[PDB]
Amino acid sequence: MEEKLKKTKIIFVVGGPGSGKGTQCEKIVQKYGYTHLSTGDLLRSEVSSGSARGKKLSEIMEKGQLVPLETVLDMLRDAMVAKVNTSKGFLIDGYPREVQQGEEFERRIGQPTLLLYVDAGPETMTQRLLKRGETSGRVDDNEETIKKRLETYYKATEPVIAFYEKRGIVRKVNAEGSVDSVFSQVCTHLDALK
Repeated sequence: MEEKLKKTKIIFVVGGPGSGKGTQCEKIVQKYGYTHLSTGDLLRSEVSSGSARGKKLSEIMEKGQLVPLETVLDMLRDAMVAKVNTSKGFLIDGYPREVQQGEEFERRIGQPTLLLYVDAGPETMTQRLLKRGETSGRVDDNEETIKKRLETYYKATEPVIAFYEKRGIVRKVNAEGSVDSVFSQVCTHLDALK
């Protein structure tokens, strides 16, 4: 598992809803053949049971809502051991935004070798993201909450990223919307991902 990781690279890409990490983080494993780890399927294995867990998390992974490290980093490790044997690098998509969720990760998955932080504007993203409520149902369906919320995770994120800055592995990307523009930064990180 980690034994291979000590020499192998790993990527946990973080970001927000409507940012565009789900696009970039995929085409990477699809076009580059890089190993793919999604919290969607990683956690999926759990929800499959159909228990109260599959009731709550199953959707949390759909809308990309708050995922609990308990089920996230746990199945991620299970999903990690999958190819470390021949996997030179992993691509995780939809990673938490707080160290509380980061602490155990390094305990199950391994160590921070690379992280892609897909960033999105406050108002810009707020347009394609928050307005989603009309077709789904955002937090409060109003940019105000968007604001009061923007700082909730931003704070919780400062330490996470920071701790990853320690290893100089974090790699932020400007994805305030279209995946095309952001494709310019994320790519530069996939070339140096080593």
